[PDB]
Amino acid sequence: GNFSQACYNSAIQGSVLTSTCIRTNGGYNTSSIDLNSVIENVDGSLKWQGSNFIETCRNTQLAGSSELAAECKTRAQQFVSTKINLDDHIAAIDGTLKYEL
Ligand SMILES: OC[C@H]1O[C@H](O[C@H]2[C@@H](O)[C@H](O)[C@@H](CO)O[C@@H]2O)[C@@H](O)[C@@H](O)[C@@H]1O
Repeated sequence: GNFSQACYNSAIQGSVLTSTCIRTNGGYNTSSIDLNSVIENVDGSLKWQGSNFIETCRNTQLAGSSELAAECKTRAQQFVSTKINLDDHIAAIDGTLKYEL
């Protein structure tokens, strides 16, 4: 992971992370990744190893350089605040954001 060390000007809109990442040729590239493919809302908490959090969460934000923050519904249908460190699994490879397992 650790995209945040390779990238800057990052933003979250909905479930999409955008960022500008360094390229090996000396330049940079702007890219994006849909975090909804790789993050699950598990009883109100954002977790890896699943998908589709955006269906039952609201008010997504980037906190600091790498934290996804949101408000997500529990199984009992009430909202809690939750966060996950995108640096756990989101990497930058030659200027492009990629998920790494
Ligand atoms: O319904 C879509 C939802 O399914 C799964 O989440 C379950 C649970 O973890 C949630 O707390 C409640 C919230 O209503 O929904 C399900 O019971 C996950 O795959 C989740 O990412 C997805 O949004």
